[PDB]
This record gives sequence, C-alpha cells and structure tokens, in this order.
Amino acid sequence: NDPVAVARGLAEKWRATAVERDRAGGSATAEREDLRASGLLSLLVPREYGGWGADWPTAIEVVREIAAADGSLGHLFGYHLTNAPMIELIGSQEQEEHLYTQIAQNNWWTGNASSENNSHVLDWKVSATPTEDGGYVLNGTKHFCSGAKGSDLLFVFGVVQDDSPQQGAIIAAAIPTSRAGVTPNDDWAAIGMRQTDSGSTDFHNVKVEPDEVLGAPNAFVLAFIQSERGSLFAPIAQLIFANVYLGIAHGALDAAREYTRTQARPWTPAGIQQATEDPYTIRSYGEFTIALQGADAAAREAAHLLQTVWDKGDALTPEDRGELMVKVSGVKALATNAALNISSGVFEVIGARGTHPRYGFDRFWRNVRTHSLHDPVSYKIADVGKHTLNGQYPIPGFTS
Amino acid sequence: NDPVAVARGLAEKWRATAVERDRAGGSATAEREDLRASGLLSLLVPREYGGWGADWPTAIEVVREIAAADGSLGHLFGYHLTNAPMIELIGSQEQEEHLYTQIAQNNWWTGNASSENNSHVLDWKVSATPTEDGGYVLNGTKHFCSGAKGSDLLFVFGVVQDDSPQQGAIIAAAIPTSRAGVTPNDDWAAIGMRQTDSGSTDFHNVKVEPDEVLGAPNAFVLAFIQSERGSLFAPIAQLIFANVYLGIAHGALDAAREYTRTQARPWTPAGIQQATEDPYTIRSYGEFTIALQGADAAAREAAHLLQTVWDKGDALTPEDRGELMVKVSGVKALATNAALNISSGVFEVIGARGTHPRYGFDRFWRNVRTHSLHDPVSYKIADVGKHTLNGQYPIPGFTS
Repeated sequence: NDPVAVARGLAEKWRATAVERDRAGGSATAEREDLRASGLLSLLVPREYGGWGADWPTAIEVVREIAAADGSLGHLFGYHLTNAPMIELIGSQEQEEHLYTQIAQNNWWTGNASSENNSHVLDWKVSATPTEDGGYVLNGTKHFCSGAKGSDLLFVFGVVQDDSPQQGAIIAAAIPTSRAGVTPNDDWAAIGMRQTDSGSTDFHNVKVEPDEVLGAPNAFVLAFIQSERGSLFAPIAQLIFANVYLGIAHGALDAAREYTRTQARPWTPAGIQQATEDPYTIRSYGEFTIALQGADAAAREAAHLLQTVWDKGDALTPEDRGELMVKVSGVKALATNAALNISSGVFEVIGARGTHPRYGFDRFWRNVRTHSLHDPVSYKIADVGKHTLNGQYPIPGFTS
Repeated sequence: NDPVAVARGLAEKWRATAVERDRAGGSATAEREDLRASGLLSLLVPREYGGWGADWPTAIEVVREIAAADGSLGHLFGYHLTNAPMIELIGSQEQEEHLYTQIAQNNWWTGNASSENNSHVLDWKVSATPTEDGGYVLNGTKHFCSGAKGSDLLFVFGVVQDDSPQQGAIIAAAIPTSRAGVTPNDDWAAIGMRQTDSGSTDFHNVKVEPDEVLGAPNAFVLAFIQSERGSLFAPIAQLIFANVYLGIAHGALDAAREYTRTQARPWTPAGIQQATEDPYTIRSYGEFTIALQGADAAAREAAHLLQTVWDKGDALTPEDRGELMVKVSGVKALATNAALNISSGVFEVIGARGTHPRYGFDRFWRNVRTHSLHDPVSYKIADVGKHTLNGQYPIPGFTS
C-alpha cells in the first residue's frame, strides 16, 4: 500500500548495523532477506501480475530511502529494479506475463551479467553458441556483474562469436541463476559499495532455452540504433544511479547534522560557544543543503519525464528519448558532484573525533566515490553540452 | 649528506608495502626502524650536537618525500621534527646541549603528549603537581598524543591545578618515554593516518626532574602573549602539516598517472582510442597539476620566510611572527583544498577497476581527510581575511 513507508521501516532497522556491515563487507544476507520478506522486490511489477505497480517517481523514492540508510543496499535494490523492465523493453508479451508473474509470486531477486560497456562485442567474455533447437549455450566469465550472486533470476548477455548468421549479435536472456553451469563468484571487493555483490560469474556450458531469449539476436543494439523502447535502458539505469547518489548524500548530511548537534565541540580559540552557532559551520550546512536542493529538484523533474516517455510505449520518438537522456545526463552530473562534495565536505564540520572507525563516517564518500565511476561523468556533461549548443542527442547505448 | 636522497631511498623501499600497511594499520615498526637507521631523525638537530643541521626548507623537502610515499609516515616523521625545537624555543642553552646531543647520538624518536588545543587549561587531563625539588609529578591521561607510543623522548605538557602559586600554568617537559608511570596506549584508530600512533598516554605519578622542565611555568603561554620565540610553535607545526598534505597529493597524482598510463582503458563509446589521449582526462591532470603548482610555490616561499624569522632568534618582532603566521595560514588552506580535491578527483581518471582494495587508491584521501581536521581550515582562511582587510594578526596559540 505504501512502499515508501515500508522502505522507511527497513532503513530504520538497517541504520543500527550500517557501520558494522560496511566494515565487514561481503554479502548483506540478512538485509537481502529483509527486502525479500518486505515484498518490495516486485515494486515495479504491474499489479496485474502480483506486483505493486508503482510509478517511476514512487519506486525512485523507495530507492532514495534505502540508499540514505545504506549506499550498497540502495544500489543493490535500485539496480535489481531495472532488470525486469528489460522484458517489456525487448521481450514478448508472453514473456512479460510469465516472468513478471513468477518474479512477484516468488519474490525473486534479479541480477545481471549483461553488458560490457567498454569492450567491443567480439571481445566480450561470455559467448553464446546457437543450438539446433533455437537456444544457445553460454560459456565464459563475466567479470563485473550486478547482484548475480544471491539472485534467483539472472539477466545475462552473451555474444555469438562463431561464424553463423548471428555472428556478432548480443543475445539477451533471462535464466534461473541456479541453472547448472552458472557460478556467481564471491569475489567482490572495493573501497565502497562493498555489499553490492558485483563480482564475477562463470558460465560453463549453460543452456539458454529458446523461450528464455529476450527479443531477436542483437535486439538491444537494433533498438539503440532506432531509439526504440529498448533504448530506455540507459535513462532508466542512469536516473536510478543518480538517485542512489542523492540518497547517500542525504545520509551523510543527516549523520553530520546529528553529530554537530550532539558530539561536536566549538572551536574555543575563535571564541565560539556552541558548535551549532559557528558561522562557518552554518554556512557549510547551507551550502550542502542548497546543492541538494537543486539536484533533488532536477531529479524529480526527470522522473516525471521518464514516466511520460515510459507511458508512451512503442509510440516514443527518437526525439522523446533523446530529450529524456539529456535531462537524465544532467541529473547524473548534478548528483555525482553534489554527493561527492557533501560526503567529503561534512568532515569539516564533524571534526577530528569523527574520524574514529566507530562512526564509519567515510562510508558515504567511499560508496559514492566507487559507483560514480561506473561510467564517466565527463561524457554525461559533454552530452548535455552537445545538445545545448548543437541540438544533438546522445548516441543510444548501454550508458547513454 | 643529502638527506633528501636518503628520503627518496626510503620512499622506494616503502613502496611495495604501502597498500598492505594502510590496510593493516597499527604501528609501522619496520619503517620506524628504517628511519632510525637512516639517521634522519636528527635532521634538524644542530651539527655541533651530532645532527644534520639542515635548514627548514631542506627538512620540509624530506617530509614531503616521505609524505608522498606514506601519509602516516610523513606525519609521524614531520611531527617528530617539531618536538626538539621546543628546547630552543623555551628551554635553556644547557638543555639544548644535553637533549640535542642525546637525540642525535642515540638516534631517538621524539613524541609528544602536549597541548589540548581546544580545552581551557584547568580542564586539561594531565595535571602537574609541583614538588619540593622544583620538579613536578604528572597525573592523568592525555587522550590525543602524537607518536608517544614508540618514542624514546617524550615532550609532555601538564597543567598545575592545585591551589599553589603556579595555579593554571602549563608546564612543558622532556622526559624519557620509559620514565616510571608513563604508559603510551595502543588505542589509535582512524579512517586515515592509521600508522601515526596518535592514541592516548597515561601518566601515573610520573616524576619530572627539575632539569627536565622546559622554561618557567606557563612559558609557552607567556611567549604567545608577547610573540616571543616560543610563538613559532604554530607556524612551524602548521607549515609541516601543509607540506604533509602536499606530499600526499603528489603521491595520489603520481599513483593516478601511472595507472592511467598502464591500466586505464579508453571510453570506447566516446570513440577514444587511448586513455592517455582523452581530452577530459588530460584536462583533469592539468587542473590537478596547476592546483599543486600554486600551492607548492606558496609553501616554498613560506619555508624561506620561516627560515628568516627563525634566524632572527630572540630579535623576532610580533610583526615578524604575525606576517609569517598569516602566510603559513594561507599555505595551510591551499594545501588542504588541493590535497582533498586531487586525492578524491584522481578517481575520475583512474576509473572503476581502480576501486579494488589491491590498489589502495583511497588511502591518499583518507589520510588527508583525517589530518586536515586537526584544526579548522575555516579559521585559517578567516585569519588571512582579517589580515587582508584589517591588518590584524592571528592571536598566537598552539594552532595560530
């Protein structure tokens, strides 16, 4: 009924273990179970199929709530949300009905071992060999996945690399993570985003049934070229990422605020009497708040635009998609730079004693600093620039 | 007799284990021994007493080289260098001859358990109780020390808090760290500066002998009020800190450069062929370099000014000290800002694979994010502003 309230409940529960979990790293097994039990995994699945049928702005509010409590869980959950929509972006009506129903009925976690955003297709590690029955066999190791480990349903891409008619095609499929031959490894380590389970997954002679293949061979690339509905992949993922960062930024700001009010001491050599009345501390909080004020407002407008474009279905035009991606690109930039600035900047007001690991105050920065590198913010900014000056739209792809 | 070359040798040696040492934290036992063996501990001790007799600019270059290798070791060594000068600043010539000679001949580490920079004196934790023979007994626990643990000679402050004529005076002393009742604890933990040994030290009925008391009771406070030679305490320490930050920034920049050249991949969706030819990567390296170019140049000028004021001895004037502190305050701000900006910003050019803990790339940011909070940069900036607008000099103290 009120997924945001549910998210708030989880956030409250998770704040108590936030420091220890960041320190420990590894999979957040108990928290993934909390999410499973909450029902939120089917947030975006249509109510027709047992899901919550939430709109994009609402699902984003949930992501933000979770991200503020825990950057890793925010990304884990937010990215999970982007997987199933692929089914209606490039998959068939039959697949939509079947898989949406199973996901909501079974409260499935979804994961991906999908695109290699910065490799030419014939160099991708996971190959797809066509079989006589119209399916494929997957082989190879996807070195960077998102939530494969711990997932029930895995959205995987492979490239046909033999010399058949499908040579070079990206094959998208949704298969059970528990299928023999699929090995999601426990090898994720990073300065931040430590509990996102973003390690490697091995595929050893993994069969993909014809009916598990989403769209035609190379459907995603064909959709990108045409700015068809499948080209909504990037604006959706990018807007979710931007909101994860904004959530992390709010988490950092609120943690700092509580510390300034309760633990911080005034700088007595400056004659300050109360930490909360230091004029530079006051200015810093104003600046943090104002940076988020603009970033959040922009992000909210972008979600409404995404809702509009989404609701057009296959009637969307390349212009609709391009205008959306430009707006989202700007939000990704605003969120990246606000979150980095705030998550680092709050230390100035917290002070020396707050560097103790018991506070884990650097987890916010480490989390944003890590994920913000998924794709280069410099080209987000450039895409916006090319639109402003030249009226040009981003070239659709996995990150633009 | 090229101490900088010796320091470069150590930096080389320390390279293979920089990541592991930051990860492990604790005390840098092996590296402290390397420094002991190198002879550098007596860098600023006059040649007449067995030391190198290096000037401030040279000593600072040594600190910078070490800080670039390892921020903790840079702080540890640089802060150690600031201890013995106290003997000249407020102690007698007899004490100079005695203590400088011991430090140099024994290759001693010096540590401190000195000022509580943000507490009124009657609230300081370490009390000093005068004794019949003209010495004192120390009691209490200094909660934040610098290299007390692992030191051979400890510079300690206590406050006279009994009803006596010396009531409220700060007593400075230099005692062997092994003096009965001194217990440097192994309780240092922080997000960065992990091997600086900055934990607490307990004093249980610790006797300070009459000849170990440096200057009259309250000598430092009296020297501050008059801008006497003792007031060089802050400009020395502050300039050292700024240069530790600059060293850390260079370390980060160099780590990034090597990674960009050898490991980074071009962003192929933008059509880039070589990571080293990306125009935004090039711009970022330019901005990092330029920020350090300005901060380093200002730092160098400040070191020359410190040398000039130092060389005046007791003839320095309050204006001399004031102009110096204003300059150093500016360097502290420049170094802080540059080091935070670079140590965070290099991630943008390194990219997602560089977030793996095996690279330890966040250690640079964690180190400067931590120490930069020692005293508030906002008041460094304000002190400069007050000089610029009003011609006012900073009020001399332990941090200004």
